[PDB]
Amino acid sequence: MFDPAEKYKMDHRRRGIALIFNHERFFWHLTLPERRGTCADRDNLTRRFSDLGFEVKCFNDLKAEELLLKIHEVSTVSHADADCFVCVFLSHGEGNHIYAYDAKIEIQTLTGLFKGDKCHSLVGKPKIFIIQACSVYTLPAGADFLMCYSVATVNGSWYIQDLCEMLGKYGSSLEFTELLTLVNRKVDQRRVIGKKQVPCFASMLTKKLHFFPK
Amino acid sequence: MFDPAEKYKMDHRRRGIALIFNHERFFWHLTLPERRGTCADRDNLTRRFSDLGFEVKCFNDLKAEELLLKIHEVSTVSHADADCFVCVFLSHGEGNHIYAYDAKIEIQTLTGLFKGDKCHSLVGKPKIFIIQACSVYTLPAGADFLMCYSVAETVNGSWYIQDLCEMLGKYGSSLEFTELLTLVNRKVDQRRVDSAIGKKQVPCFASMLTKKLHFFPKS
Repeated sequence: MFDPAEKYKMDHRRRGIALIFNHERFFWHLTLPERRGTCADRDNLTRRFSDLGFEVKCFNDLKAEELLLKIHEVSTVSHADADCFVCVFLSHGEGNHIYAYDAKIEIQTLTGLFKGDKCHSLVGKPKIFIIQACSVYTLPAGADFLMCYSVATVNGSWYIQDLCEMLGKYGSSLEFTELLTLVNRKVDQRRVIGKKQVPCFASMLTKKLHFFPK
Repeated sequence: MFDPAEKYKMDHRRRGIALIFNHERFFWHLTLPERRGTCADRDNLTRRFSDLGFEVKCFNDLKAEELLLKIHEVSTVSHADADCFVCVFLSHGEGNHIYAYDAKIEIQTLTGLFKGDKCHSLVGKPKIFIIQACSVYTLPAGADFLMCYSVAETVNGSWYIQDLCEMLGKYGSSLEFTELLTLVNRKVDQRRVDSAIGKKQVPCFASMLTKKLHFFPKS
């Protein structure tokens, strides 16, 4: 017995936490340019994920310690009565690293916290990570992981604007990878096509993912 | 005007070439173990992609030169009357490298040949690469690229290919391709009974696709 149309069980009490790390300015000695319009991206995502029923928790220009303290805190909270988990990073990113205010951090250090072993209450539930960071990327940490990459302007970046537009229009009906595929096309249209690098998503998901209204 | 249900145009004369590089034995001084049952995987994929209408071209234990000559040859052929392109690598793989018989080759060197600039007759058409090679992977080369990874952790073949081919045989001619690939992720996840599932690394796919992809029978 095997069902091709089988969806994730999305009928828990809460949808889950939408965690957002927004980085605009950086420690001087890192020599990293200010990221104009990330607050626009952050507000845009908050809006969209809230209408999808997420509990959006925002954090601005956190230092490496404070960031690590918060994700671990979130990973050790009970998600038993939650559908899924969403984490977003809006910063600079070199290779397999994301940048905090003062230093860089390996992505798999962050995503590894939500693996089946460490985060039991999220086993079998979608774990979505969105990485908006300027050809390398780190492979999803395990089953039911979904990595979304921007693969990189005062109103925000193309990826987030186009993601949020689709999230706002189709988020509560379409299958999530369908919607993400649509973003790939929207960003491809900006080139005024289908010749250069667009946004990307790596899926270790095992079922269909929908965000039908609760 | 924007269509969420829009599919790739899959009504060209031919489906396209399914290119398979099967590596079983390796040059001695590479110190790489023989890959038992890759010929089983190779035969399995040939079977499946043929029923899907692909022109399957197989190459066994090719050396770095011969491999590079063939992919370039395939990339410079006209795909104007083709739906899409499929390339499969069955070998050992360290980081962003795949192994030929004698040496390793960067994946993006291979996939870069089918980018919009170099391969004009495949612009806007799906370019599917399947990598069966023992957490790093190289990002898809551009729009309409789809990378499929085994993420390996057995004489009839490997779990990934068996499970992929089973799904290809059962749902290949009807389901959307990423749907089907998602199903493979679940099938490989079930294998862990030696028990709790959905805890460890499963197979993966990175999609730069821009439309829905179906392999409906050509009539």
